[PDB]
Amino acid sequence: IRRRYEHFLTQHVYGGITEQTCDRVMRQRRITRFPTGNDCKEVNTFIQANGNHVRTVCTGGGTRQTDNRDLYMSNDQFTVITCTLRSGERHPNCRYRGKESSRKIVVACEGEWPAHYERGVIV
Ligand SMILES: [Cl-]
Ligand SMILES: [Cl-]
Repeated sequence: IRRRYEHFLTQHVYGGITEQTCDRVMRQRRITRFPTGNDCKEVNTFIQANGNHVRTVCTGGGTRQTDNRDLYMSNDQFTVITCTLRSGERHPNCRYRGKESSRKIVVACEGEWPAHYERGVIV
């Protein structure tokens, strides 16, 4: 729960993300394909915002789907950067291309806490 929130922050929340800096952050945060081991995650999206800001999607700043009652779509647009694996199979060799877009974000909320990045939608 608190560990699920912290996992979500690690995987999906980085205010300093750019299209050209996927590789450093994916490596440093050790973001992987599976819950254990060393494998490069194929696709990973960072929301370009702070954690407390992203949390608000679960406490009034989002719309239940629903669809799936655990999923909330943000009312505001967020900038996201999607990092897609270009080469490498294991850290420290994971190389990504990054792509910025502006989207409403859809997060799974476990009560007041974001737990999963479901997707980002446009308009
Ligand atoms: Cl993702
Ligand atoms: Cl490798």
